Amino acid sequence: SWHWHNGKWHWH
Amino acid sequence: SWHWHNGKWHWH
Ligand SMILES: [Cu+2]
Ligand SMILES: [Cu+2]
Ligand code: NA
Ligand code: NA
Ligand code: NA
Ligand code: NA
Repeated sequence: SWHWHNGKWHWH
Repeated sequence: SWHWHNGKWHWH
């Protein structure tokens, strides 16, 4: 099924 | 550095 992925701040 | 990941619709 569909899965919403929230936006997020990703530390590189 | 910081990296903004947009939210998205992910098809499983
Ligand atoms: Cu997903
Ligand atoms: Cu990232
Ligand atoms: Na979802
Ligand atoms: Na995921
Ligand atoms: Na960015
Ligand atoms: Na990524």
